[PDB]
This record gives sequence, structure tokens and C-alpha cells, in this order.
Amino acid sequence: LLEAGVHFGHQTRRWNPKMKRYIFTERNGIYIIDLQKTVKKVEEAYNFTKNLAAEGGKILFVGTKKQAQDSVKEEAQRSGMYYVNQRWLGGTLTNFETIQKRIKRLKDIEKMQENGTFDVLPKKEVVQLKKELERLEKFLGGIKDMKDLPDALFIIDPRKERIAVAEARKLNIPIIGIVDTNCDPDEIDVVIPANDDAIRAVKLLTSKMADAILEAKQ
RNA sequence: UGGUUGUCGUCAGCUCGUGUCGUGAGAUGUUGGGUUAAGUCCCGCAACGAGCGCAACCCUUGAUCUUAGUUGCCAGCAUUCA
Repeated sequence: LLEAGVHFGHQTRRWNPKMKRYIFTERNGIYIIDLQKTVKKVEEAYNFTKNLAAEGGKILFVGTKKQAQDSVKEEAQRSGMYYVNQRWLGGTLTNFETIQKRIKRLKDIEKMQENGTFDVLPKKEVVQLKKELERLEKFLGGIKDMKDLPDALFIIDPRKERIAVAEARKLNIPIIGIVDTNCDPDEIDVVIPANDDAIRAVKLLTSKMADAILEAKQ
């Protein structure tokens, strides 16, 4: 935790005052997070995840900030989960049935590549379908398998993910968020007080969630 | 009066499903940054996708191939006014 710079929160000027129950002192116009709480928070979350994984849950890892794109992919894949690391599509869950059309289409344009319909009707048509396979292999690349609604989210910087958070909260699905000092901690069900704006920081905290999925898999 | 004629005939962009925002009328999608002859296309983006119109569909022509060689063709052979 001290290792990565988790403790190091954001600037003092642009903070959420609902956060100071996880803040421990400032330095150089920047709040610092009390890791003692994070210890006891990462705890509850590890438990929460593993209590959800063994039920038969699915977790979506939503981190489209530059610092958390690789982590979210790699860590979701490691724990055979889902993820969004490019853009959360307005209505991923609230309009899931429409996103289920594209989760189809994509797989079907992938089947056209397999069976052999890309040397039948070529010219404009196959260029079109490949460039459409790629739009769907950018945006729906991680929820590609997601069959039923995710049963919890793992959001990173829930201020960038305002739109993810509000879909989750609409459908009464919990949200395990890595919250900074500039984040409303009431939206998030399982808060994890940490820096989200460092790559090492995220990469550590993301790992432990996927660890709890793999610990119930064993 | 029917019907048929002249005469404002391309000239402009319109919408939907689901989702979301709004008490609501509404909004978004379809305001953004480029780009195109364009009602174009790509990137965006709380939207994700689609429809209509446009264009196409029908007819004609430019290249080629396959099938069909007769009453059409004669290159290469016999004839010859042909």
C-alpha cells in the first residue's frame, strides 16, 4: 500500500468532504489516505468478492482511465471475468438487450470469417464487415461473453465512470470502487480508499479482487 | 362534373425501437471535430441500433466469358459474278 503510492490522494482544493473519514493529514497541497482503513477495506472487499464469486457471481471491471486500461483487462482475464477499458457504452446494463444484439452481431461476423463467407461476396462488403468486426472488437471486446447482467461492478475512478455508476445504481447492483479523495463514497457499496491516478496503485488493488475470484475457484 | 391536359417537380432531410435525462411540454440519438458532390463517411459522445427518403430497383450502351451456330460468319481449304 505504501509501496505503490496508494496513500497519496488528490489535491486539497478539489476534494470531496465526505472523504475525510478515510483521509490522514495533507502534504504539499495534496491529501494523504490513512492506509490503516484501506487495510480494513481491501479486507472487506476481498471477502465481499469471494462471498459473491462462490454464489456464482460475475464481476465487471470498468476502468477506461489511461492508468487502469491494462490492469482491468489483464486482471479480469486472469480471473475469467468481464471488462470495459475503452468506453463504457451508455446502456451496457440498462439497455443490455440492445448490447446483446451487438454481442451477437460481432460473434456472427467472426463466424463469417471462420465458415468462409469472406471469399463469397467480397469487394465493399467484406471490408465493411471486417471494419465492423473491429469497431465491435474495440468497444464490446471484454463483455463479449457476458450472458446475464453482472452481479457486481469493479469501477476505477468513479468520477470518470459516472455513467457506469448510475447504470449499476439504477439496477441495484453493488459497486466495489477504488475511490480517491475526490469521490462521493456513498454511491459505491464497497469503498476502497486509494489513489486511482497511479498505475502501480490500481494494478495492486485490481490484482486482489481477481485473487479472491481465483481463491474461490480453488 | 368525371377524366385528361398545361403549370412551383429536387430543389431541402425527416423519423423509430430500446435506453437515458426532464414534474412536464420536451431532449438525446440526429448539438461535437473533421471530411464529402451529398440528406457523405470516419472519429467522437447517454446512448446503442435501425427505418424512410437519396441511391437502387426496370430499359439502353462500353469490356469479357459461357451456352447457341442458322436463314448470320469465311480466318484457314475447293469454287467465284458472288
